Amino acid sequence: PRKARTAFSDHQLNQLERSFERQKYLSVQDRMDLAAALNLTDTQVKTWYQNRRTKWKRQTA
DNA sequence: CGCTAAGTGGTT
DNA sequence: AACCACTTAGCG
Repeated sequence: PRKARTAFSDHQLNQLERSFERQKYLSVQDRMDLAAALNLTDTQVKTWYQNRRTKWKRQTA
């Protein structure tokens, strides 16, 4: 079974985008800290970072 | 549809 | 274990 697609809250997307604008990569500890602060799993944040770096490369052209 | 979350297969 | 490059697929 695929895992169900996460629907991020406004709060979670806002903080994820702010984190990404500051740092394109996070250390393990920063990734875990951000996940905890946003009530997300480590994997949800890791996955969001990774997909966000894909978008960042597309838009940098 | 537009945007993007999760899965695959491979690289680092 | 995390990333990459791409693929599959859900939801506003």
